Amino acid sequence: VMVDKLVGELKLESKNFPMGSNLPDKDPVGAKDNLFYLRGERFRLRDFTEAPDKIPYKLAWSERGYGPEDLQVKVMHNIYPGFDKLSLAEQMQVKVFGKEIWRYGFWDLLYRVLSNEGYQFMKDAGYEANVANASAVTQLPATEYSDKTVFLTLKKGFQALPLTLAKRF
Amino acid sequence: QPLDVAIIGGGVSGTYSAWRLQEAQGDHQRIQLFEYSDRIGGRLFSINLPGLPNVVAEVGGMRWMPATKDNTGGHVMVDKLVGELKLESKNFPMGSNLPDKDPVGAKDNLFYLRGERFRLRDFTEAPDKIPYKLAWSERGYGPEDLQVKVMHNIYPGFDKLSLAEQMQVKVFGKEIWRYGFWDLLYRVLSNEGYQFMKDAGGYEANVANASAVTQLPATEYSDKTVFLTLKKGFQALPLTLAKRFAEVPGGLIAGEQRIRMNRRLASVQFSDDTEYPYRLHFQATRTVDGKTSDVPGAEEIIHARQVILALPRRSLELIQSPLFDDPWLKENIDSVLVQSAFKLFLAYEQPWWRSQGLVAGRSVTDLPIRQCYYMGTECEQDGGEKTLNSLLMASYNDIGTVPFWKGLEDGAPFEGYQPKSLQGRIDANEVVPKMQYQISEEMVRIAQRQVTSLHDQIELPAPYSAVYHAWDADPFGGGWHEWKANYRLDLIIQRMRHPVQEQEVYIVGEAYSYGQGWVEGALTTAESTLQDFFGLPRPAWLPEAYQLLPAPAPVDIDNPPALACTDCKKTLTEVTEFAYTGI
Amino acid sequence: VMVDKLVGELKLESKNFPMGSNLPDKDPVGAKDNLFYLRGERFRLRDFTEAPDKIPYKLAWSERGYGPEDLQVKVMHNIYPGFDKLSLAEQMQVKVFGKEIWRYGFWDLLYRVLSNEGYQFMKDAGGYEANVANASAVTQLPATEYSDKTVFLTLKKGFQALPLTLAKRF
Amino acid sequence: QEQEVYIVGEAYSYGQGWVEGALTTAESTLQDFFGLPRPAWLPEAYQLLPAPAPVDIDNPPALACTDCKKTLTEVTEFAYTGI
Ligand SMILES: Cc1cc2nc3c(=O)[nH]c(=O)nc-3n(C[C@H](O)[C@H](O)[C@H](O)COP(=O)(O)OP(=O)(O)OC[C@H]3O[C@@H](n4cnc5c(N)ncnc54)[C@H](O)[C@@H]3O)c2cc1C
Ligand SMILES: Cc1cc2nc3c(=O)[nH]c(=O)nc-3n(C[C@H](O)[C@H](O)[C@H](O)COP(=O)(O)OP(=O)(O)OC[C@H]3O[C@@H](n4cnc5c(N)ncnc54)[C@H](O)[C@@H]3O)c2cc1C
Repeated sequence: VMVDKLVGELKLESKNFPMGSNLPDKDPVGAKDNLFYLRGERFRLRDFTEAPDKIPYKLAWSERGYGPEDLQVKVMHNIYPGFDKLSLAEQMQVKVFGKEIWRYGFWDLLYRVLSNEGYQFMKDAGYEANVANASAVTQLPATEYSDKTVFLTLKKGFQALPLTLAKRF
Repeated sequence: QPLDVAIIGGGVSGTYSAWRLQEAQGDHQRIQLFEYSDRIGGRLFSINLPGLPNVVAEVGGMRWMPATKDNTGGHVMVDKLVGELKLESKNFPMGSNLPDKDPVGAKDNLFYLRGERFRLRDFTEAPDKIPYKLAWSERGYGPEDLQVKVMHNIYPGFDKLSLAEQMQVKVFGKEIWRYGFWDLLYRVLSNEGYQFMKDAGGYEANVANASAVTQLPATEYSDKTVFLTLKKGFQALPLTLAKRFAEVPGGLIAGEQRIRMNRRLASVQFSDDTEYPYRLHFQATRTVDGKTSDVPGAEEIIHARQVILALPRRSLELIQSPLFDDPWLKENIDSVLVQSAFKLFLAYEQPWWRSQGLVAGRSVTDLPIRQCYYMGTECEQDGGEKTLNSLLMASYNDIGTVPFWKGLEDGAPFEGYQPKSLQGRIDANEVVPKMQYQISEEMVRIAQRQVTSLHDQIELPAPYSAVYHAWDADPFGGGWHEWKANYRLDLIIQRMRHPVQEQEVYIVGEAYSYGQGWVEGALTTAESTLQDFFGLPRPAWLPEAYQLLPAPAPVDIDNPPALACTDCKKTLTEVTEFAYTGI
Repeated sequence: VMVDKLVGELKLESKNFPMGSNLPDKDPVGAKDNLFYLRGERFRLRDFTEAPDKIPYKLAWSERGYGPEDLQVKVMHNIYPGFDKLSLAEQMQVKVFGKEIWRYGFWDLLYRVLSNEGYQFMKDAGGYEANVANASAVTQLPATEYSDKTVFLTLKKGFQALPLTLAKRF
Repeated sequence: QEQEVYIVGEAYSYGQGWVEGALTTAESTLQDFFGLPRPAWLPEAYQLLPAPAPVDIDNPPALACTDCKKTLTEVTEFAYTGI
């Protein structure tokens, strides 16, 4: 809100920072037709669901047939249904296999609820870093990376907000 | 009364330094070694887990390459002082001696990468089972074997060149030492064959991008390579030294004041005493159960003629001194990459691995354990207990930070369980050793969980004892050091013995040796300093044959004369036969 | 012993029990060639080691290449190296997964020391069929009495001969 | 132990499912309670029925791993077969 409305008062211009194809406009293929090149095998984002045989990760039967962004949400609910819709206050009291979830690094969790071939997977296909074991209460509902969510960019470049903040100062 | 020399840091480097000196120039000068902690040996650490009193769990150093008969090759320094100080040495096995007839060695040792299980033999026996898209050319070489194919592919014989000649070898129009290690391999290997070697070979997640001139002839770690660890555990050497130091008859100072422990150097300063331009302001340091913290007390100051710093990179970085301002020493303390080291030991009443035709060596996996080593069974040891108690070593990953071996360091502590073999001999509060780090009820459970999987098992017998340790804490901030790239190790290997000439300060340690991550590296750096800058001679136990340090190439690597090749008629022939192996 | 020595003092006729084949004279198949017909796939005793592909039981990797006996022996050395190289008293004092081995029912141990597929296997391939006993494992585990090299004997006049000869003698 | 009724058979023997069971039970029952000698044909070595463990094994003394140097070799060599 702060960024959308501040750009508001500062009357700086906005563009829709595009994450997918709007072509065709009959049926945009979003990013479905966007590329993936892991374990010396090429496929697409559509292949994850449309042709899970094409994915060269020996993941379990329970994990087969989900894109990685969709698999994060499976893990979350598996852990607890609704985490995303909880308040931080509440999300801190949530516990997994005994410990509160914020006592888990983001991978000291994944390697307990996913297969190692799901663990290695998500990694290769997040920024390898991704979280380098960031608290799991922050890094688990990181399911806004989608092309389904919206994103706006400054036309004059994002650096125009702090510059325009300096000048008006 | 003031000190002529102050060998600061009680590492294998320090302990060797003070010894020879007092031995020779000790009635002639006031020599004193200064230790941070309650323990000599430094990285060399040797605990005996309860129930395994004859299965040393070397947390730090473990083995050493035996000397060759020409004595110019092998960990010559280590392997002659192990005789001189007279210390017991057993073979460090990497393979299985059984079957006596046709010893499989490490061939049968396990691999679990990308959720598929094979063995070292399945490389040269059935590559079909490697679940990596290695290109035709590369398909059929073992991790070790591959590295050598690449090496050769570069400048045939790279392993045969002296450091001097090696440095001058360019590849694709660049000095080999200008490339890192991976940066190189991601131009000679398929991106799978790259990934593949990054998942198996030598250490682990380590093999960090380091000067290719150090890390390309790093194939030594094979199952044909002989190796020995001290019976008493590697810490034995830098203690017999620490003892032997204070045990020299001819001395100005008696043995009781010679080895001053629980003394951490915080400031080296230029005094006014033109004879002791070194005001060392130490601080009191107390060690409770491996965790040494500071006693605010008073910064005790002792006057020194010279201070032989036997410290690795952080250890140094931790002293406040105008000496580190020297522009060279400012930018040549970053010549080496700090890389952390973790390690888990688990004690079992049964070596369940034997039931599965694995004896000694390691097994590799895409699981966080990444590595695992089978050590030995107490009763297999020469005049050991009559127990089937045994030791599995692991957590031998090796990475920057926030990995998965620091992600389970918290919760509740593992107490373990009194084995039948230690009933009324030791208490369940005393089974799991209290170390600097206390392995948790959680880290044990996950480790075991993972170990099970690795070995394709349903459930293994729970361990009774378990210790975790790390070298990611100051005063080390890292296990072993590896030379960075676009650096001239050849020169720095020489000039870190005396960073500043005018000033009589000498830094010794593996941290700036050719033998980085080796005890040889720390002995060599010390010895070649004693000889050049303290005029100590070659002792009787060291051959002259063994060149201590390697030939520094000229500073003029600008367009030097081309290296006149030798027996290509041989070289190229060994290079071609070596490629018939993989076909 | 008692049978081998009683049939001695009773001077009764002994003959070999061939749990296998004697041909060819040079290098006998022993059993090896003997038939199996599990899970609608036919195979032979050899095809366990020679040709594991052919075994229709999806056993784990560590479990492939043994016969049902051989497998049992692995498991037993797993439970405790040289468990068969003990006395009964010593065997009652061996603990696995916290419990004395003799508090486990056979199967109830296998499932925790073997794959289900390996479990089923051994339950679909044993000596006395339907070994089903969940019997004190301390007795039924070291049953390494079933092979093509394990020497067996019978009585020419049949095993009923032993009781009768005693009854006669009596 | 008050009565004079004795039970022999394969059922309550270490030799269950075998004859030897029947023969071993009976003999010891005779050698012990019927005062019979040991047949000159039945060798002293052969222990008929196995000996029991103490009736308290709640905290058993650790078995003396006499020879592992031998045992662990074979256990290993046994594994190398199934590779
Ligand atoms: C995990 C691991 C495995 C290894 N395995 C092997 C192996 O198998 N074979 C082999 O040959 N080598 C091995 N090595 C290498 C071996 O540990 C080194 O050769 C050796 O321990 C380093 O000696 P050093 O003198 O360079 O310093 P260290 O041994 O690190 O000694 C440094 C000393 O400085 C002291 N110190 C720190 N700060 C201060 C201060 N302010 N004042 C005073 N003292 C201070 C410390 O307390 C310590 O005693 C291994 C190393 C690691 C980390
Ligand atoms: C299918 C099968 C295969 C076997 N294979 C082998 C083998 O290969 N090798 C081997 O060594 N052993 C084998 N055995 C076991 C072996 O036959 C027995 O262990 C042996 O017969 C034991 O004799 P016993 O006296 O203990 O009991 P039994 O043979 O049962 O003797 C009991 C006797 O008492 C009689 N009886 C029972 N109740 C009464 C009553 N109320 N009044 C009077 N008489 C009564 C019975 O009719 C019988 O005559 C096998 C058993 C079976 C069933």
